Amino acid sequence: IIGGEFTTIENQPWFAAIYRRHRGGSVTYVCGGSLISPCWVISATHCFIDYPKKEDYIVYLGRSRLNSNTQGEMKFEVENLILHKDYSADTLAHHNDIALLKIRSKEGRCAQPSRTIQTISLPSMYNDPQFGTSCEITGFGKENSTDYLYPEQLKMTVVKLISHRECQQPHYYGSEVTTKMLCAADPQWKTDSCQGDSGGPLVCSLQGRMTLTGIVSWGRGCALKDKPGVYTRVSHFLPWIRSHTKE
Repeated sequence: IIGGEFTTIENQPWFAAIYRRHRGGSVTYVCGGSLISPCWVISATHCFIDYPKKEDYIVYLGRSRLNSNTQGEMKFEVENLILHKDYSADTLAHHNDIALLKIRSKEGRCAQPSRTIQTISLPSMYNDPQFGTSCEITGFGKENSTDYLYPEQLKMTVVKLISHRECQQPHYYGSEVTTKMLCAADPQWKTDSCQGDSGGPLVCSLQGRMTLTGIVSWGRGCALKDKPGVYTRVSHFLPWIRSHTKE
């Protein structure tokens, strides 16, 4: 997250921290994710497409810090890694960038709700906030494009939803952005998500209720003028989510 303010996992109880195991013992941060139910973590396919290997992943819930423990955090293994079969990556755009991680503790349990671990509501069929609505994004992504390391503390910022018409303008993204995607940036281009934030949540208050409206997917640079962050439009993938989460 470029700019924005440092936060805790009490303010973003649905945020999951996904890490990948390595040969030797080194664990590195992969992507963010969201807890949509106690045995499911949504996230983006581009995060795992190169290493489809569920045993290599570790998911943390209730964790505020990158490389250190948080009282009340819970560690989970990945029981099932579901990637979207129609996923593809173009010059900049990532299509059908959505994934599901069935989680389970070493005891075989799923997440246990607490003040630091809570689920986020999914949207209704084709029901998104009006364009111009303020929404929040959270993540352990880069603070600056020139950084090679990620911040140690979780961050968050507020961005505004941008219409498909504006985002489809030539100076923006043109025809690269589709209706299955959502743009969203700061009117001053000062804050935005960045590398490392992928898979994280784009949360919008929809009728008094926190809803998971988008998933951090792609963008040209970070906080660049006329180059909004692009998110996977969650409301357009409800049938896919429901079918893979049943049994």
